[PDB]
Amino acid sequence: DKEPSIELFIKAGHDGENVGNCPFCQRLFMVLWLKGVKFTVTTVDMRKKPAELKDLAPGTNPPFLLYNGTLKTDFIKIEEFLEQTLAPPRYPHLSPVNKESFDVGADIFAKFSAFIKNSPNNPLQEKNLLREFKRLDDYLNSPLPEEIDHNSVETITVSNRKFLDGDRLTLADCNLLPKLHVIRVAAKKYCNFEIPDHFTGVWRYLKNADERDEFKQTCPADIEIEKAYLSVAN
Repeated sequence: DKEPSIELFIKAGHDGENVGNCPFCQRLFMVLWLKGVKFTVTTVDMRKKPAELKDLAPGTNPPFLLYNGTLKTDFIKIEEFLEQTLAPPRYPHLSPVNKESFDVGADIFAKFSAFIKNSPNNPLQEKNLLREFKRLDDYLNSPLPEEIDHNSVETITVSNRKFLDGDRLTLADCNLLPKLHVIRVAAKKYCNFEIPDHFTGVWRYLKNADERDEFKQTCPADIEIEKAYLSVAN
């Protein structure tokens, strides 16, 4: 058939130049990249929305998708829609086969959000976050139901999967990786917190991510993330 005209709008951030901090905006950015379809990206300052954003602008939030002249909102509706409209024949299927891959990377941003919100509770929060990281690390270390090798007599079997679900990026990776980036930048900057290196699984996971352009090149500048979280430390 024919090619769709697709435009993705994401928060500009800071001076209206470069891309701003929005994990869900980067997540949609990665999804369209993995699909391989032809699309364009626009950095949009919130104060002066461009002409195309005139009619549907009450308080609508940064991730915007303009598809074939039709505006779309709610990035969750957008994610499945792109997966639905981009069919396996001509485009990949990024949905993960195991639901746990989605579930491990869910509350971690919430546990971080309470942590980075500067507050007296600290060590319980950091331990709360560290437990969430170990759950991610323990899940990443544990082999999936596709790679157990039941006959193996090896005492120790440690998974070597590059990413969350398989050896290919998935929607769970698009959700988790932008959130993980914000966690590292903001926490080290404002809370002097680093993911402990003894968390071999998640540290391995982050290393494979930076080796791929789809994640690293869609990341906002470090300064953009820090400035959004300067206020929350008040």
